[PDB]
Amino acid sequence: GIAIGIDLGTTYSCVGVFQHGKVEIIANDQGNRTTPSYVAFTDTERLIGDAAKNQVAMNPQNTVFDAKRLIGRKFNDPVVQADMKLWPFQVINEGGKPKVLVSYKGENKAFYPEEISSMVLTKLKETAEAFLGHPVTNAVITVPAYFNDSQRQATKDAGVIAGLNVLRIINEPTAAAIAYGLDKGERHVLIFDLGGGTFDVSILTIDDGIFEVKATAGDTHLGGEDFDNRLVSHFVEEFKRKHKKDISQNKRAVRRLRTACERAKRTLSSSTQANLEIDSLYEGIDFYTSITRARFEELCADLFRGTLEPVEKALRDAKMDKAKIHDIVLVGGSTRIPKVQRLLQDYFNGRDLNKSINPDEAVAYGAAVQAAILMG
Ligand SMILES: Nc1ncnc2c1ncn2[C@@H]1O[C@H](COP(=O)(O)OP(=O)(O)O)[C@@H](O)[C@H]1O
Ligand SMILES: [Mn+2]
Repeated sequence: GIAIGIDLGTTYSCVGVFQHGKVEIIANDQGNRTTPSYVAFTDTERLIGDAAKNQVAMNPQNTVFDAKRLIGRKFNDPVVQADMKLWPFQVINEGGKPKVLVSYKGENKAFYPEEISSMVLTKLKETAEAFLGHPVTNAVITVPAYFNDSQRQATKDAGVIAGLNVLRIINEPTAAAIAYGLDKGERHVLIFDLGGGTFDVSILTIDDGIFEVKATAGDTHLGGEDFDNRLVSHFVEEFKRKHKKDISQNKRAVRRLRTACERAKRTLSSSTQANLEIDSLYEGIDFYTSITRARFEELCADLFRGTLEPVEKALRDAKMDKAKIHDIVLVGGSTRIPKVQRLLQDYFNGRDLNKSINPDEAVAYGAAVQAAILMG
C-alpha cells in the first residue's frame, strides 16, 4: 500500500515517499535530490534528467525541456506561440496540439508535452522502485495553483502514460503547506515559491484540514534561469574586456557559460565567492575567473527586489495585512539565495520563515505525505 509523491517541475522534478513515519526524498543515480525536467535524444539513446541537461550545448535541437509550459495547451494559444520563439527545439501543430519534433536514432519523432512529461515521471517512478525494491503504481502529482482543467488533465494523463494511478492532482502551494504540517480555527499561510523558471506567491486559508486558495500572484517567466542569465551577460562583458572578443553569437559558448554560471550561482548560496573555469570557451581560450556573492546580488538586484510586488499584490487580493499571515513558507530552489531570504524576512519585519525542508524538495515532500494519507 505504498504511493509516491511527485513534484513535476517546470525546470526540476522531485520524488518522495512517506515510510515508517517520515519522508524520504529519493536521490537520483548522481545523488541529486532533484532531477532536471529534460529529455534528450541522440543517434543511439534517450537521456532523461541530469544526463540530458549535461549535453544540452552539444545537442541543442534534440534536447527538450519546458514541456510544462506546453502541457494542456493548444498550438494556437498565444502563450505557446510566444514561448516557441525562445526554444532551440522545434514545436509543430499536430491536430491542433503542440508536439516537439526531434531527431532520434536517425529518424524524426514527435512527442506530445504529456509524453515528454511521462518520460520524466517514468524515470522518477523507476528510481523509487529501485529504492523500495518493489513496483510502484500509485502517486500524487502536483501542479501550479493557476493550472486550468485542461492542464490538470494533461498532467494526470502524463501519469497514466507513465503507468501510474494518479490518486490526486494537488496544488503545489498546498503540498508545501502539508509538508510543514500546517493543516494538522483559521490559519493563513503565504507560500513564496521562486523556482527555476517561475515565481508564484500563494495565500491559503486552512480550516479543519480544508484548504482554500485566497490569492495567487507572480510571474511565469521569472526564476533561477534569469539570474543565470544576468551572470552570463556579466561574463560576456568580461570576455569582451579581457580579449576584445564578443562570444555573444556563438550559441555553444553562451550555453556552456550559462551552465558554468548556474553552478557558480549555487555555490554563492553557501560561499561568498565562486570560481568559473571553462576550458576552451572560445577559440582555445580558457576562461578562468571568479565572482563574489555581493557582485551577484548587485547583478540581480532589480529582479530580487521585484519579488515583493507580487507579495503585496497577493495580500491586497486576499484583503489581508502582512501581520495576519500565520506562517510563511519558502519553496523553490532560488529561495536558497541568502539575499532573497533577507528581502522577504525584512518585508515581514524580521519573523522566522519556514525553510527547514530544502525548498526545492518541499512540494514533493508534501505530495508524499498526502499520497500516504490517501492510501490509508
Ligand atoms: N543552492 C542554490 N542556490 C541558488 N539557486 C539554486 C540552488 N539550488 C538550486 N537552485 C536553483 O533552483 C532552481 C530550480 O528550482 P526547483 O524548485 O528545484 O525547480 P522548479 O522551479 O522547476 O520546481 C534552478 O534555477 C536552480 O539553479
Ligand atoms: Mn517548483
